[PDB]
Amino acid sequence: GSHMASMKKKGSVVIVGRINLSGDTAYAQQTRGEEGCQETSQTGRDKNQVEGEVQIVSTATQTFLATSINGVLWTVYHGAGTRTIASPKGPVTQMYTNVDKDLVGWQAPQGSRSLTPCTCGSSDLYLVTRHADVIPVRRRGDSRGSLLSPRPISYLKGSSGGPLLCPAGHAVGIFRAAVCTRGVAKAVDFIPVESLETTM
Ligand SMILES: C=C[C@@H]1C[C@]1(NC(=O)[C@@H]1C[C@@H](Oc2nc3cc(OC)ccc3nc2C(C)C)CN1C(=O)[C@@H](NC(=O)OC1CCCC1)C(C)(C)C)C(=O)NS(=O)(=O)C1(C)CC1
Ligand SMILES: [Zn+2]
Repeated sequence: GSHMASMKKKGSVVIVGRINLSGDTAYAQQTRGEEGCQETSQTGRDKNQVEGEVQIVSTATQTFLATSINGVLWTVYHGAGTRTIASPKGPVTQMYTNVDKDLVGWQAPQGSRSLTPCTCGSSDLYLVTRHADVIPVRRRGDSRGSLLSPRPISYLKGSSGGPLLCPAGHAVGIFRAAVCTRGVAKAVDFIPVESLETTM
């Protein structure tokens, strides 16, 4: 538009829930409903208590995941773009942005817990989805892994930004894209944690 005074501003990414991995059962929790998300996105002011490693996040138009590793909440650029995240004291600007890796990060919210980067060198992985499904994945390259049991793309949609973990619960990567044949996801593409650390 040419009329700057009426140009709009994109809202913040908002934490709307979490994937609870603290006990013996993985489950999704919602911490904010759609209306209060809308308001928090416009203000950038989110006073809700944050817990855990894997957050469910939303914009006005998309919902996906974000994962804390090394004190940074990481997600995908195709979900967040360059947006700020809502925080108790107002919007917080990304500290990392890499469109070429489809990667962004913000300082991790107070109250969150961070995963430890994996140093196991192990290829038996586990993908955690936004529905708290734990999907075994065999690592097949630097940034690829195969689903032991393929699933339709629908099952994975909304889970970008979620973690791949090793058997010890370390972070191996951040889920970025599905490798799809006729709508069935046989494999996943992920940002390796080493790539996160180089970005840092
Ligand atoms: C189903 C869940 C998957 C995790 C998920 N991701 C996607 O859907 C990503 C976003 C787009 O890909 C990208 N867009 C980018 C956009 C950018 O600036 C805008 C910058 C960099 C980008 N880089 C990528 C890829 C190349 C890395 C397309 N796509 C794919 O997975 C596609 N498969 C694919 O391309 O396979 C390629 C070949 C084999 C490997 C790579 C697919 C499956 C055919 C839809 C998901 O859940 N998203 S999401 O939460 O629903 C959401 C939409 C709410 C956020
Ligand atoms: Zn490990």
